[PDB]
Amino acid sequence: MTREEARRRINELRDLIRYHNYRYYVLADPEISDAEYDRLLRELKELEERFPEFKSPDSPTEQVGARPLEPTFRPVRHPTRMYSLDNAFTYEEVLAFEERLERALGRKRPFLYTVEHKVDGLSVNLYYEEGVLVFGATRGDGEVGEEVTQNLLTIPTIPRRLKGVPDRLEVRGEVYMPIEAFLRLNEELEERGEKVFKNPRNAAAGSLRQKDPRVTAKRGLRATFYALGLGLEESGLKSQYELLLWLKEKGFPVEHGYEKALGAEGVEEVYRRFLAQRHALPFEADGVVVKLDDLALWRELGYTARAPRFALAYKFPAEEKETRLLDVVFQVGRTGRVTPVGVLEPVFIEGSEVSRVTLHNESYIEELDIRIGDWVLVHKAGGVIPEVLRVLKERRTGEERPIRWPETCPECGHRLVKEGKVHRCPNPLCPAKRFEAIRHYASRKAMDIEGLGEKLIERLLEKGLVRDVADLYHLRKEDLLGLERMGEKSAQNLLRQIEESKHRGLERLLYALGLPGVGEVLARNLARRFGTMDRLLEASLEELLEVEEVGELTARAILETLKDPAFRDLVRRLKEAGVSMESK
Ligand SMILES: [Zn+2]
Repeated sequence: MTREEARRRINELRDLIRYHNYRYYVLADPEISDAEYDRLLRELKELEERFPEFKSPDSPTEQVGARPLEPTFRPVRHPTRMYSLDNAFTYEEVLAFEERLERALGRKRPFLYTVEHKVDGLSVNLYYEEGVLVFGATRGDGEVGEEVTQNLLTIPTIPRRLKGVPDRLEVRGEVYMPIEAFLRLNEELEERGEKVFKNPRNAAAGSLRQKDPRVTAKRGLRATFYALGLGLEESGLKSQYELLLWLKEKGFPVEHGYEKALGAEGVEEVYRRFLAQRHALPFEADGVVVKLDDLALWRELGYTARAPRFALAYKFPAEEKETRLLDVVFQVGRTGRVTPVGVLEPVFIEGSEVSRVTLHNESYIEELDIRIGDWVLVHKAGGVIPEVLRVLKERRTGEERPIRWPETCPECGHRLVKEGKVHRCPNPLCPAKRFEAIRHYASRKAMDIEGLGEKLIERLLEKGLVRDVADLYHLRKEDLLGLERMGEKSAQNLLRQIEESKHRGLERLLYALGLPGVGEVLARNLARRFGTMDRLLEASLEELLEVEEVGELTARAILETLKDPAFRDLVRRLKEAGVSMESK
């Protein structure tokens, strides 16, 4: 086969193989065979050896198997260089800018531009040959970036096969995480006790820089594209505006908004119409980008040491302000995690007066070394949630006090317990955990109670009919369930579930009362070994370790809950209502 051809199949093979390793270990909806699949992974290795030149530590081969095809974070120089824009913060600049362009002119100044939102994300490069996606790397330093093609496949919008494009195409855009996701990812991290991201750029970086591409897919990652590299001239594009439309038609996703505008003045118009939607977008945007619209006049205009001249970045005012951290108070979540809250000196960020800010968890406070008396620079993560961006250390009077959790839980009085990287309340009955408790217990994985809708649980909790798990069985009085959208067509029905659930066995019962670590499997492995709550309640450290997957750390934990009077109490009241305490 002609050296040229070999390249193509090599380009294609590696793709189909990345696509299907994805279509498999990721999506779980493979099309081809798990065997006919290796019938390609082999041929890839056949051409790679009879044309050694094409070997690339990117190829599926370099690390094959029946494992998730990972992305080699190997450094890669991009076909063309990727630049950064210069920053303007006032209309004077951007006037001056368009003025700088006047150096040439042609009976004007009002210059047609294309203005678009500034996607707070990470620049990515996507090289394509004959249309096929060869690789996709991060911006890195503008010249060499990390290879991360696999992860770029977890984003369904990034196209793999173009059509009618230049033999060599280098399309550039960005990959980002929407505030909802950003915020979601940040919530799951606080609970685990990890340090949370301070913004959508970083949070997008990591979510893409994961060995296991299966992870990048659960993160929200979205990508948009706005520029070409090797290919401008090839494409026949003339206007920036057309570019974005061309880019769209080809299968590339272009989601950040854009529009035309004439002369600084006009640009300055879109700017504000934008600055007003600065928090109305499904993603954080810290400014906009003024791009001269005539691509033809891009060449004459050059790039400085590290920036273009035909384009510019007009950024929104930076919302950052210094203030002091005065006191810090604690709260307890629905899971038990005792959260930290910093009470700052009343300050201002966009008119909204900030006075109470989340610490996060103990990690954040530790990482940023956030003491008390400390002066802190507070910002808005994602431009939506204020948080101490960093402490102004040098200004430390040296008399600041270190943040320490309290001995007890402020919402029930029970002594606290450090279950991992975050402090929490072991109390089985702490009022702060009722809703979560009642629900977990009601899940099909638990004592399966389909009637208890998330709304009824908080309705039964607010109206005082319930307080904990046992109370469910004393709701017998349907007279009780007949005042919250239920009649007796609806009552009697649920009433029998709170009954039938009495019969789920000790296994499922142990899982319902959420013990420290006792997972669905750790629970069953617990019921089998004790037959009854009574027995278990008399379990010993040793007896507990001896169990499959019960480690010393969790053993000594379960051991303390079990002895807790509250737990005892809750259990008794459940037995005394007919809930079976034996293995089913
Ligand atoms: Zn508590």
